[PDB]
Amino acid sequence: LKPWQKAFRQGRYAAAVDDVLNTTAPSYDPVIALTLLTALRHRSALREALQGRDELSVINILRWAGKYVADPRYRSICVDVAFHLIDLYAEHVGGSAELATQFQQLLAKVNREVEKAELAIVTGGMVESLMM
Amino acid sequence: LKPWQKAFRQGRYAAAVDDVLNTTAPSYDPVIALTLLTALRHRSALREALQGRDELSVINILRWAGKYVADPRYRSICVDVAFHLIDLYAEHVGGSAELATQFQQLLAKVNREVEKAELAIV
Repeated sequence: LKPWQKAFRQGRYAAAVDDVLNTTAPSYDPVIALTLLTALRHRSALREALQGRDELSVINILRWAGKYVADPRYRSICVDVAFHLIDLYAEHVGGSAELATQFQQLLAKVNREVEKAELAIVTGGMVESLMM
Repeated sequence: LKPWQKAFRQGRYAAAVDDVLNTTAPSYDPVIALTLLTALRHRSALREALQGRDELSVINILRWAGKYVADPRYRSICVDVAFHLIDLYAEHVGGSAELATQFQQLLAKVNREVEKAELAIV
């Protein structure tokens, strides 16, 4: 059995999430992670699942979001997860510089998705002027 | 039982969208639009419902999304719609200033949301 399956059969639901989101596990399947995170959103429980975690769980989740945010299939949930973690733990970045960095790294990545989207638009205007 | 629901179950995804995003209708309901749009996303049908549209329809959907994106109930969907629309249409915005303008304005809000989160960390 994969660690996440055991975790779910026992009541260790917080651990379960850490298990599917563990990308360096041999049995890791990114699609499974996306599945669970999108399943929780569909069930209106994404926030609840994400709250009341210790610093290590949260950093790992931030990092997962950051790994996939630039992938058009994962981007929606990564963006959601980012915003959910902000509203939940932005008050606890005090007793940690390790947590405040991962937040920045993720937000920098999100801001880049927006900046890359801006270029896709404004370039057309640039090519327009150039061809005339 | 409603036309947008029938269009949906019948796979006329784009027609359902055109229904729920018609704000001039007595029964226009942002919550219904949200229900539909998320429903498409769950069926992996959102891109399909947004694709193959004329310029004016794209400008109108972008505009619709700008109106709810800051609301946490709608943000996730609205941001997706932005990205979906960018991927599908950004290449054609040459010589279409109105559309480029509309894209920029929606992005500006998506930007604003990211900024607010940055501000929450600091």
